Amino acid sequence: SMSVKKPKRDDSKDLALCSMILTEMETHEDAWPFLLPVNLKLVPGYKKVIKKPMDFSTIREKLSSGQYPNLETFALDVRLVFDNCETFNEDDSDIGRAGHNMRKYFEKKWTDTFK
Ligand SMILES: CC(=O)N1CCN(c2ccc(O)cc2)CC1
Repeated sequence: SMSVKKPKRDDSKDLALCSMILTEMETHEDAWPFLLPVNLKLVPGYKKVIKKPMDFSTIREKLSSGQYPNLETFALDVRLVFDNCETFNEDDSDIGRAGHNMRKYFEKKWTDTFK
């Protein structure tokens, strides 16, 4: 509260560390469904069903231009990629399995880097 500060966690390297994690996810062999925005004109259902599309290239642009206020907003967008993937794809499909694999991959890098 006013004039009562909790001790300050060091956040000076967050930007660099999120960029590294993003690079590792970009180069994972199962990243291909998530590298670019889904083509809303060519994929039936997607525009109407998925209220907030997100993909790795859009995350990269936002990180490179100061559009994440902090750590957690970056993590919310990464998770959104995988939450959208589960909404639109069967668990037993290549894309569905790619999604589950990439989420598991991210969450371990996230824990090891920050927790
Ligand atoms: C990431 C994701 O959920 N998808 C769903 C469907 N997909 C697709 C693309 C082209 C096409 O002709 C038919 C399906 C794009 C990726």
